[PDB]
Amino acid sequence: PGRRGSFVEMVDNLRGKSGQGYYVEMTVGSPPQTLNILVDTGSSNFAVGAAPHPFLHRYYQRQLSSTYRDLRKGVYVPYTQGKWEGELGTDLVSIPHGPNVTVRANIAAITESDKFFINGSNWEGILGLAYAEIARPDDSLEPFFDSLVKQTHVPNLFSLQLCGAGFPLNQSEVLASVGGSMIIGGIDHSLYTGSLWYTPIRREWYYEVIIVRVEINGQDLKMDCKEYNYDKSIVDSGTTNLRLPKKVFEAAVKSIKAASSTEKFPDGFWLGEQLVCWQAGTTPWNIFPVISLYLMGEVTNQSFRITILPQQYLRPVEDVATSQDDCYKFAISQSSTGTVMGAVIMEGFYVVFDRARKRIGFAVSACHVHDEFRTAAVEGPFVTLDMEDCGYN
Ligand SMILES: CC[C@H](C)Nc1cc(C(=O)N[C@@H](Cc2ccccc2)[C@H](O)[C@H]2CCCN2)cc(S(C)(=O)=O)n1
Repeated sequence: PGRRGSFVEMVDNLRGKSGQGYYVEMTVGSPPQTLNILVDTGSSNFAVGAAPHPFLHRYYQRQLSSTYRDLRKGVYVPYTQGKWEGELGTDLVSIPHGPNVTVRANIAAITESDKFFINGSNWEGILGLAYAEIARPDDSLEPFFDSLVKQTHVPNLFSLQLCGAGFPLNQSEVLASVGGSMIIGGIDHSLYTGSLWYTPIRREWYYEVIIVRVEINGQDLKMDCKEYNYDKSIVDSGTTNLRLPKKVFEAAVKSIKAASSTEKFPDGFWLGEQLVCWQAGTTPWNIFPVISLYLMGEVTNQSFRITILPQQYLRPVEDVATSQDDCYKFAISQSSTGTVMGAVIMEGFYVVFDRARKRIGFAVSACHVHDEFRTAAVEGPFVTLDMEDCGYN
């Protein structure tokens, strides 16, 4: 049967890109103050710029909102890159291209920050969509999505389609382009092809999952599966790269280098620091391998796999001389805090955060970048034993 899209109001409500973030328009306060907010499934605080900053064109003005409530408490939030400090409060919030509801939510008014805001990113705040366990200052600060579900009839689920262009976008092109969809309270069947396969959410803090096998061009990386989830594996729209635990990163890059060995790349490229360029239209996608991550299934002893292409893990960037060449950075990097399935991997898939059923669904995205010979894939089932042992304690 033909797939129908039943959430037209929310389709195409995101803008942005993997390197700077995907954001949604929101309003806060009375009268409403419009702000662009980065969608982050890897944190749990809703926070907005609330004081002048060289990189902000607008910010939340609490003194102009008649519905503002002061919680008289400070908050500090550190991330992998950047940190900020602010003042807690509550106010009415709406999502113009979202459900037609207004809710009262906790808002951290950012007063000081370091390496958080990004010049020309067009966003002024962050929407932490994960669970209260990781909220700052503590788990008593109800996150936005928990408030939304508690105060309305919106189902306890959201889904994300992050759309990478496959080429660089400047600030003006980002403003004029659709970056994807955040469907609040449902699944839009126009956003994916094939079937949705679900992995259990291991624990409700981050969106934690369990990886049970890793392949590079079908070749098993052959590590003990606990290594892939050391000390956790999470799905994170607020991180650019696919981040892997140090030992896994070292094995994966050795395997990716071996598969792409018909061309030699500098160490700076593999460390994700240096771009590489090819003459216009000549990027040799076929020399780079596909990467498959097998995820624990919902059925006992069953797994499924998601497969990404180099069009996902090679992030388009502009040249140092803005030439006609096609340039990229390697968007796989090391981590000391476990695996992070970041925006570059999410760009291949439609991802369903089914909080109600404690599971995350993946399907091939209708907007993923590919070539005439290969596409991203979500396939299953595979018989996989002792998958619970892949989880790190
Ligand atoms: C998608 C666009 C953002 C700007 N790119 C990022 C953000 C972070 C980060 O700390 N994300 C934060 C959120 C954030 C967004 C924008 C700016 C700063 C931080 C997120 O909450 C993480 C922290 C730990 C678990 N989830 C890390 C990386 S990395 C390591 O790939 O270089 N890339």
